[PDB]
Amino acid sequence: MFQQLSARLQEAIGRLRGRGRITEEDLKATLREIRRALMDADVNLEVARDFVERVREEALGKQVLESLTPAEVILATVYEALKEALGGEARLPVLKDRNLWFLVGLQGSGKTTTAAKLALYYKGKGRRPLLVAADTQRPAAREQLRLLGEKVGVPVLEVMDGESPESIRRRVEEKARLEARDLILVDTAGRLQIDEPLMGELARLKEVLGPDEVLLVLDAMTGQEALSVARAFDEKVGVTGLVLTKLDGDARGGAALSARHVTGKPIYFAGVSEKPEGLEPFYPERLAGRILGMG
Ligand SMILES: Nc1nc2c(ncn2[C@@H]2O[C@H](COP(=O)(O)OP(=O)(O)NP(=O)(O)O)[C@@H](O)[C@H]2O)c(=O)[nH]1
Ligand SMILES: [Ca+2]
Repeated sequence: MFQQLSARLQEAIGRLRGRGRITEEDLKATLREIRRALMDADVNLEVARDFVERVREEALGKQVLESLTPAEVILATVYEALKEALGGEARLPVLKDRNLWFLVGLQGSGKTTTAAKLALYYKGKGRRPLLVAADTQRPAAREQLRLLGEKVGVPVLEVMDGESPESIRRRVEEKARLEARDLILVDTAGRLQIDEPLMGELARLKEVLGPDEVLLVLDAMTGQEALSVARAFDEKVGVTGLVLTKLDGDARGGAALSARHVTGKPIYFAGVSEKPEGLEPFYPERLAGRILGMG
């Protein structure tokens, strides 16, 4: 991911090197190509437009038309714009003595696998997590998490078919108290598409369990479609943060570049592989540099 956009941006900027001062026409042409590169990377249209306008403002604010090294000013301005579009500053969920987080998303988003990856990540951080398979309709879905969780050395509590939210709360609360778990991760039911029934169940489970965080897992490869899912989930359930999976997937990187603008939700973690340790915090600044070939 980002490979296509990265090459287009690096080319647009590099082609200005060693040519002395550039004309306003050169700047406009450059800004247009950047906007086009973003658009072709499935970046939201409004975001792409706002992006080039910000770079334009900041570039002129640095007298790019006067600079003898315009390529450097453009790189510096695009870098800041990329960093901000990607989230600005790295963000992570606030940890308290006791925490209960919800993992929501569609089937195939990597939600379940991410739930297990998240448990391992915080386990290595000194936390004592407890995984909860909350799909009261799909036993096989619950078994998938138990296997994934126990494999990483994390306990997993499976809900029973048709079990009520109140019953789930009780059992989870007990197991957490007995095993002294400080981080409860609830893996909610995942379906191929958004269906009112499931959304209602999620909303209800949220009311009874009262999670302090609701992480929405999204397949970054779905591009802008992911932002549509985010809106639906936020409007019907209420999310606090996002997790973009398959960032290593061969696809455009428009989702990550539009998330902040479109959803207003921070991207906490990123999925970079299938392996259990294929999850790491999302670093806006670091990603911005990688896209511009800064290493
Ligand atoms: N390459 C790669 N694959 C990932 C990543 N995250 C998840 N996957 C893959 O996505 C596939 C689906 O996983 P997942 O969505 O958890 O399972 P599911 O059977 O769709 N159920 P659910 O969607 O409810 O979690 C798996 O093959 C998993 O390895 C990632 O960051 N990178
Ligand atoms: Ca708008």
